[PDB]
Amino acid sequence: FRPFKSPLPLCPFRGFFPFHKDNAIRLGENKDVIVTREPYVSCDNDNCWSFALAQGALLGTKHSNGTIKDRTPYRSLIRFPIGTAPVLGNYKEICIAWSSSSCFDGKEWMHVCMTGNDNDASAQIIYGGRMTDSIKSWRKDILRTQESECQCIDGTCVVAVTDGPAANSADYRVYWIREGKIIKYENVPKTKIQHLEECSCYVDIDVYCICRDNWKGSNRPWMRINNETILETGYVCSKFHSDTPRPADPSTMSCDSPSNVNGGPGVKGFGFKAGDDVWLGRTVSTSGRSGFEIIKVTEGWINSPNHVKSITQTLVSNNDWSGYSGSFIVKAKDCFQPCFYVELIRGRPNKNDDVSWTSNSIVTFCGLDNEPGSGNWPDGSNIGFMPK
Amino acid sequence: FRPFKSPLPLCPFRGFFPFHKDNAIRLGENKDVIVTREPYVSCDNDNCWSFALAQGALLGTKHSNGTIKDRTPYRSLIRFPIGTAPVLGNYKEICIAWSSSSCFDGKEWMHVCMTGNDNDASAQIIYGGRMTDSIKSWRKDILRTQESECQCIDGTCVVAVTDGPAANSADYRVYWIREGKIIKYENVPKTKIQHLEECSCYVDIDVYCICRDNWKGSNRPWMRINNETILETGYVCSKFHSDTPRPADPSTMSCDSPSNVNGGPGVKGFGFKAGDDVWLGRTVSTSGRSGFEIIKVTEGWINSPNHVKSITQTLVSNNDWSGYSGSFIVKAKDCFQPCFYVELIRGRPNKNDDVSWTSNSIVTFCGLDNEPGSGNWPDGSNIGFMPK
Amino acid sequence: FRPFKSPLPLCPFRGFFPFHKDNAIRLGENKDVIVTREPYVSCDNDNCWSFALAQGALLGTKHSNGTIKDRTPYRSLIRFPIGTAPVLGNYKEICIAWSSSSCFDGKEWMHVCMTGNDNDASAQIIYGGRMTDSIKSWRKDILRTQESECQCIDGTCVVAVTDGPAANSADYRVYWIREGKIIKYENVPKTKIQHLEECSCYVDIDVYCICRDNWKGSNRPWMRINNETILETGYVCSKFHSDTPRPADPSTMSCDSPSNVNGGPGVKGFGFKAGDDVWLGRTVSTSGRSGFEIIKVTEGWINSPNHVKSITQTLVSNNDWSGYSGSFIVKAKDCFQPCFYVELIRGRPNKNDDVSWTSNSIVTFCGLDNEPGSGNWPDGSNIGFMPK
Amino acid sequence: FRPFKSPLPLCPFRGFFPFHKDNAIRLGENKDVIVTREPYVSCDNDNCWSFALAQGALLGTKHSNGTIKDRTPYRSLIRFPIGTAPVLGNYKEICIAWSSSSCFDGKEWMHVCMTGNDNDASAQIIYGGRMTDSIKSWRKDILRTQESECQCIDGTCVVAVTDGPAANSADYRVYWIREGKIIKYENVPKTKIQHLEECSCYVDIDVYCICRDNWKGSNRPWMRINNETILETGYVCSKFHSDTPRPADPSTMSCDSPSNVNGGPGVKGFGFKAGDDVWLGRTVSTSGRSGFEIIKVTEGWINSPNHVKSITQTLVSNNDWSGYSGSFIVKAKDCFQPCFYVELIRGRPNKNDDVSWTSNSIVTFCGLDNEPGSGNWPDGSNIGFMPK
Ligand SMILES: *[C@@H]1O[C@H](CO[C@@H]2O[C@@H](C)[C@@H](O)[C@@H](O)[C@@H]2O)[C@@H](O[C@@H]2O[C@H](CO)[C@@H](O)[C@H](O)[C@H]2NC(C)=O)[C@H](O)[C@H]1NC(C)=O
Ligand SMILES: *[C@@H]1O[C@H](CO[C@@H]2O[C@@H](C)[C@@H](O)[C@@H](O)[C@@H]2O)[C@@H](O[C@@H]2O[C@H](CO)[C@@H](O)[C@H](O)[C@H]2NC(C)=O)[C@H](O)[C@H]1NC(C)=O
Ligand SMILES: *[C@@H]1O[C@H](CO[C@@H]2O[C@@H](C)[C@@H](O)[C@@H](O)[C@@H]2O)[C@@H](O[C@@H]2O[C@H](CO)[C@@H](O)[C@H](O)[C@H]2NC(C)=O)[C@H](O)[C@H]1NC(C)=O
Ligand SMILES: *[C@@H]1O[C@H](CO[C@@H]2O[C@@H](C)[C@@H](O)[C@@H](O)[C@@H]2O)[C@@H](O[C@@H]2O[C@H](CO)[C@@H](O)[C@H](O)[C@H]2NC(C)=O)[C@H](O)[C@H]1NC(C)=O
Ligand SMILES: *[C@@H]1O[C@H](CO[C@@H]2O[C@@H](C)[C@@H](O)[C@@H](O)[C@@H]2O)[C@@H](O)[C@H](O)[C@H]1NC(C)=O
Ligand SMILES: *[C@@H]1O[C@H](CO[C@@H]2O[C@@H](C)[C@@H](O)[C@@H](O)[C@@H]2O)[C@@H](O)[C@H](O)[C@H]1NC(C)=O
Ligand SMILES: *[C@@H]1O[C@H](CO[C@@H]2O[C@@H](C)[C@@H](O)[C@@H](O)[C@@H]2O)[C@@H](O)[C@H](O)[C@H]1NC(C)=O
Ligand SMILES: *[C@@H]1O[C@H](CO[C@@H]2O[C@@H](C)[C@@H](O)[C@@H](O)[C@@H]2O)[C@@H](O)[C@H](O)[C@H]1NC(C)=O
Ligand SMILES: CCC(CC)O[C@@H]1C=C(C(=O)O)C[C@H](N)[C@H]1NC(C)=O
Ligand SMILES: CCC(CC)O[C@@H]1C=C(C(=O)O)C[C@H](N)[C@H]1NC(C)=O
Ligand SMILES: CCC(CC)O[C@@H]1C=C(C(=O)O)C[C@H](N)[C@H]1NC(C)=O
Ligand SMILES: CCC(CC)O[C@@H]1C=C(C(=O)O)C[C@H](N)[C@H]1NC(C)=O
Ligand SMILES: [Ca+2]
Ligand SMILES: [Ca+2]
Ligand SMILES: [Ca+2]
Ligand SMILES: [Ca+2]
Ligand SMILES: [Ca+2]
Repeated sequence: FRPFKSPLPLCPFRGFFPFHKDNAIRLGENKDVIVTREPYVSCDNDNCWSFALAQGALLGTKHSNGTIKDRTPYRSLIRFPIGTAPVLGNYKEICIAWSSSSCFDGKEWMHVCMTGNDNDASAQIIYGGRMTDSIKSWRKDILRTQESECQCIDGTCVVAVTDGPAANSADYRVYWIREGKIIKYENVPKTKIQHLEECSCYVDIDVYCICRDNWKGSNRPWMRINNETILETGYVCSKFHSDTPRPADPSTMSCDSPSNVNGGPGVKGFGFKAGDDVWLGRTVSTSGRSGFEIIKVTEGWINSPNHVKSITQTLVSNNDWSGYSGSFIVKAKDCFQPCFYVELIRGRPNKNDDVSWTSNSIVTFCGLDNEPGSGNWPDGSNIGFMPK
Repeated sequence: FRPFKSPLPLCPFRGFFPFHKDNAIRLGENKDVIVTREPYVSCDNDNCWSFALAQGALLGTKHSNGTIKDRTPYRSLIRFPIGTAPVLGNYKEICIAWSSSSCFDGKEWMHVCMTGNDNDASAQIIYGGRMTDSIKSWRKDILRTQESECQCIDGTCVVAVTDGPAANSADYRVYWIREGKIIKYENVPKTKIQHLEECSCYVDIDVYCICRDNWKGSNRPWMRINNETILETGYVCSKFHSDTPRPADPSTMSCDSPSNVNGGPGVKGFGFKAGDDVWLGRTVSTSGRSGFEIIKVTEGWINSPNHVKSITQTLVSNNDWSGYSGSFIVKAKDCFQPCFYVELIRGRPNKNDDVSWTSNSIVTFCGLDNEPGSGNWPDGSNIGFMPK
Repeated sequence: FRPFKSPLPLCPFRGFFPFHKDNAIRLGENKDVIVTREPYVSCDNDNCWSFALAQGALLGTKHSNGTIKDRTPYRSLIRFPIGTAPVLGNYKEICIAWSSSSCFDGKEWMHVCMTGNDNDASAQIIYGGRMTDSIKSWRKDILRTQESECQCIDGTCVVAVTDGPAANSADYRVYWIREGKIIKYENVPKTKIQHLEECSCYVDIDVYCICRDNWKGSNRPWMRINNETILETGYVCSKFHSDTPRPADPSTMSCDSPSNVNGGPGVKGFGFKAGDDVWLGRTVSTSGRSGFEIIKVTEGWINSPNHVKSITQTLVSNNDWSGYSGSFIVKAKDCFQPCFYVELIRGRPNKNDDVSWTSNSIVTFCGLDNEPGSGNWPDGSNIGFMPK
Repeated sequence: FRPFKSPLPLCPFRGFFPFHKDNAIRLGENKDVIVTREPYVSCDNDNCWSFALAQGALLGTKHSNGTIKDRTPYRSLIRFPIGTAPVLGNYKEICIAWSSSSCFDGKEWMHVCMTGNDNDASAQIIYGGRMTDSIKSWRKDILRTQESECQCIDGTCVVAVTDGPAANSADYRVYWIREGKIIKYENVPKTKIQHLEECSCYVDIDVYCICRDNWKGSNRPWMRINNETILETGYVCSKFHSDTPRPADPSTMSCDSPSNVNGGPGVKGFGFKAGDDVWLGRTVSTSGRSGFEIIKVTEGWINSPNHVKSITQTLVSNNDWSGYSGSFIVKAKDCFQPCFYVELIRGRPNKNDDVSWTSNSIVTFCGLDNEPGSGNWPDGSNIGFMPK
């Protein structure tokens, strides 16, 4: 017997430390590794797992040619041991999906899997291995979701979903699901948030989601949610923005609306509120998906004239390719430990990655209340060594 | 401790949704995947599994040349994680078999495995990993069985078996087996059914089997069975037939006998009775094994002048190869959820599939009481990319 | 909690039926499969397992060249799912060994593993994964053991061991081991048995071992053992001999001594006493390791003028290569089901197998109290297809 | 429920016997095996596991070229079934690390993982899969640890750590960690020990560590530790030294300080105190990492004029490459069984190993209170067969 996960506070922390790293591309040189993208991490009571959207092809084979394409019927949400490369011998196929979210509620796994035509997609709700519910596209425009772990409190899981234009006004909803059955949804208030994609969420008593505005905001939109309703929304106040592309530091302090500067497109990212402060992951480049750093902004969560980057951890050099990133939590007695993964994208359309495929490796970090050292943990592949 | 599966009613549903998909051929381009055919799905308390008849060779190797052949000593019923490709690293060999059925009774797995000479085959009964009984060919003419999951109620499993000509009058029996020991069998009444092959079965209080008449019927023969006897038989009334080959819609309403039109040969298929209505899977083509759709026929289960195709879900385009299909169930609290798999056959004898081997990938769908969207989930392989 | 296996009687049976088959050579065409020989089967409470002596090389690689050699430091007893091919992704290395025996006592696995110099080998006793005892070579001449499963009764396991010349008078012992600790041994009485190798054992109240006389006997030596001592010995009375090489049927009825005809060398084989009758496995050829059949000899266990082959099941054609064979049991409520495996040797020194390596596949059969059909289940490899 | 491991005495023993052997290089000829080094073994309640520092590349691929390099971001502590080769299908990635230690405390696994820049590395403490603590480099000079299993008593684990010059005075600490949280550390007294690296530890009531002095000592430094403090230190008295390089036998009896002869560099090794005697592993060569033997020195643990090598077991010939070695224990009722692994290094910089990569296979031995035989268990690879 296992109780449902509880609304625990976020553990104290002051730095992030290297956790698991898969070196999936390096290890895929001999065509053993499954082509993937949009990876993430989520944990149950016994293990943390790597998840990702597979492309139904092995890296370096002819079927991997052209996998830059986002949505096909041959993509499945797959799961593999955290820090290992995904191979036919160790993976599990979760569901058919070109967009997904996963979260464990203390007892069973829930998955949200979008697939089908762009104008008529549906989301399948999987609970304990069984398809228990669905969501039918209501704007008929690429129904899609987080690409990282959802969150569950006292048996009720919460997940953010979008249907509509990627570079214009769209529809954003939160769904509450309990044991695989949709209980309700809410349209996200547009009083502050103007665009919302690929939410990275975690628990700190309530569920906090820090997302991607793909339209007008170089700052990141955010939500605070409990097991019943949306409690609060806004954009991260930090005048040091964390989307890509974005303005140079310092930019505008925009707590209540998109910045309206370098607004589109964007990249999936994450953050952690810490008191009135905020930690923000981001690419080192302001324009491209290269490098990765995480900054702590003093008073960056609130409307203040005192914003300052008190810390900057450089985890992937700007000489190396990054990509998506997202939050996940690990239970730690009476608090949740904040962690994150970084997607290291190799292949198209990256400059000088002369291969026909598109894939990624994974690197992860966790927060501790200790002082960290420093280093660099990039993909590490010599693309010249790879089957094209 | 686990109780035996109960005679639960079929859950309500109004559409079918994409579940698991393995992309096994695409993934087999580098010779990692086991050659298979006659795949299916069956679930225990913890997982759903893919099953299939392997050919004792890896796809794309010289030993895969000529695997169009149906029965050899080198075929085994194998089991692999649902939605993954079958590789040496993840498969389990269940038994030697060129024809099989599998079903979980709540406590243990049962398997029925036919192998040996065509004129002197035997069926091995496996229960909890142990060979517990057997059936000796009594017509000495390719003793064979469902090629999809059997059903068990209150500890007694039911399975349909055929011995005799494939295109003429044969013998059809149902066997009741409890904990691996044959309790009894019955010869299927020929008052209505004239030919019976490859039954696709499920539970809706009683066991319903919808099968393949390979002789005179373009309509599908059916049985209703409990844990003791055959209760009812007939052919699906629907004037919209569901075998391949078959007449164009609409055809004859034949509740009580084979249609006698486009009667031979046929393809393994399935259906679900829903009140007086019936859902029927079928290839899109009336002549070939291409495409896949499932139709709901209003009042299609009964003798009525009101038959109408109220729904048509097109799940595989007619531009893509299909193959066998079959039912399986997943327990859902106090009802059984109806699902199905579709075999996507690639290689010989398919036109323009220029390879020497014969194999398949798998795609699955489950029923929900929600409105579905639409899409297309074919095999997806560029046969030109494959080792021949 | 699990009780120790009990001294159950052998189940009734009247024929043998196809069980698991791995097709390991066929499946090894692309160099995925581990080179092996001396395979066998043994079962615990949850699964039956394939065991074998690996050669520390993959089939078809340069390191597989010359694996005809019997004893090297690079051989390990490995274990893999029954009926699957042994690959790096699914095998477990049990111990370093060029000779082995394995048996489950109801609670834990025991293994006996011989390795080291021919003139100073030692046997390691493994119990529950821990090395718990050892046997030091006392004749300093290739200390060796069964190459098939041992047997355990009420917590005490029994295993036959040989140290000495392979074609002359040697030393033969039985060791009793309880929870991995050697309790005692006995020198096998030479009042009847003159040479003993590679015992195939099973339980029928007491432990019965039917072995290989590599010196003067074309008939097979046998022992009957309980958890304390050797109770009885002799040679199988059947005037229809079951070693290879051997005389044509019928030969001498030699219950009490080796036949002294076609006495050397020999092959590992098995048998099952059934009342006063005996079932005997053997190659179809009287001279070579080709084909495989099992015969039932009426009154073949006793001194009688009425010996007759009442049954002959031909399971591998004489056109196909066989090899070793051995008994194993599967618990069946209140009796033990008799089963056996057959080693299908491919490569050197087999005539027309033009490869540099030596390996094998596996096929198995179990006994039931039903009438069997017929068929042929050989290795199935086209050696011309294989990497040399 | 499982209690924490207890402070059990070391079991009696008088020899060492072949246990598991992986033949990883031989088996890696077809590019399936992960490049590794610094391997070791550690056991939980159910299994013994192989651990190693992977290089994030497959053996024989272009990414394996130049893996002689000690520290990169692409190295992870990985775990695989004991005696199997590490492949993508069977490995688990434990943590990012170019230096590590692992030990099971009776309930959960603990890992210590060093990674990052040489001048700013950190050690991550993993407990039950969760990162629970860290150590920040305090000398900023390659923070590093044992490369073999740590030890845990009554819930408190002990691990030796070094930060500083490799060939000069450095800092050496022991950390006590309970359930993943650092309780305390102590600076190792330099009253006797002058240099300490790569400690090989085991339990004999208290924790004994026998280590590597890389500076002035051809004799090995040692510590005795309980769950609270360092109790004792020194160098192994044995005038028969056990580091590499070292003087010819006999050398100086140096119980209290480094020998000051052939002092640098060194190799990771191990030993077992047995009463006043000591068993010592070592390479057969006094200068190179070739061959492996273990000697028992009478009164070699104490200050005595009676030192004599009473036993010498030659386990790897001097014609074969060895490498690191280390102790591990296996619980045996009411005592701990002493065992050890030997790293068999192949590739650079070994003379005549003409490949660009650097990797290793593994062989292991355990102690029993019986007389052993003899043999030779080297890597066994023909380097000429390998992909370069
Ligand atoms: C990756 O694929 C492209 C495109 O492949 C072509 O179209 C595909 C859909 C498929 O049908 C293939 O068979 C086709 O070749 C390759 O680009 C082609 O390369 C050929 C040969 O050099 C050239 O003649 C064509 O003009 C190219 N076609 C296009 C549309 O650009 C490319 O070579 C592949 N890359 C790798 C590394 O294999
Ligand atoms: C698939 O196999 C066929 C047939 O293989 C032949 O017969 C088999 C039983 C086996 O013994 C093989 O060694 C034989 O080659 C192949 O067709 C043959 O191809 C050869 C060479 O082109 C030709 O000379 C023969 O006439 C063909 N034989 C027949 C009976 O058609 C075919 O090439 C194989 N396909 C692939 C993709 O390898
Ligand atoms: C299988 O191996 C034999 C022998 O290999 C030789 O000796 C081995 C120990 C090893 O050191 C190899 O490098 C040696 O080649 C091979 O037989 C040799 O073949 C070569 C080349 O044709 C020939 O010149 C030698 O005379 C042969 N040596 C002997 C002793 O017969 C054989 O080719 C290998 N078989 C395969 C399929 O690779
Ligand atoms: C192992 O690698 C070396 C070095 O590789 C070179 O530098 C690497 C960092 C990488 O960038 C490679 O692309 C480079 O080739 C190889 O040595 C080189 O070999 C080439 C071709 O013979 C020669 O022209 C260069 O001078 C060499 N470079 C150096 C620095 O020595 C070597 O061939 C590789 N070994 C194997 C077995 O592949
Ligand atoms: C929602 O969860 C509640 C949990 O208890 C408390 O109330 C909620 C609103 C949060 O503030 C949480 O942190 C508190 O601990 C339950 O009381 C309530 O029954 C749940 N409601 C539903 C719809 O399940
Ligand atoms: C068969 O199973 C019965 C189950 O109970 C009920 O009766 C059967 C005939 C069905 O109608 C089922 O739906 C009902 O729930 C048992 O009563 C009976 O003992 C069983 N008989 C055998 C041969 O096992
Ligand atoms: C040996 O096992 C005995 C088992 O009980 C019976 O006696 C033996 C000799 C056999 O005939 C068996 O079939 C019987 O069931 C135990 O009585 C005895 O204690 C055991 N002795 C040892 C040495 O463990
Ligand atoms: C340390 O462990 C102790 C174990 O009991 C005994 O005392 C120690 C010092 C050793 O001598 C051991 O062999 C003995 O069995 C506990 O008493 C003590 O509470 C523990 N202290 C800490 C810090 O956990
Ligand atoms: C369609 C909108 C959406 C969010 C901006 O596009 C995405 C951005 C992507 C990106 O910027 O890398 C790739 C994604 N896999 C994707 N999601 C889907 C379903 O295609
Ligand atoms: C022998 C009759 C039988 C049913 C019509 O033939 C089948 C039809 C087949 C088909 O139409 O694809 C292939 C099958 N694997 C098969 N079953 C066996 C045992 O060979
Ligand atoms: C050394 C005597 C022994 C029994 C006759 O030889 C064997 C017969 C063999 C055989 O006839 O195939 C091969 C064996 N693997 C073997 N056992 C060992 C340890 O080498
Ligand atoms: C930096 C000091 C240290 C101990 C002498 O060097 C080592 C010796 C090595 C050796 O002699 O083989 C290789 C090691 N993997 C290593 N440890 C690290 C972290 O690089
Ligand atoms: Ca943006
Ligand atoms: Ca038909
Ligand atoms: Ca003989
Ligand atoms: Ca491969
Ligand atoms: Ca030294």
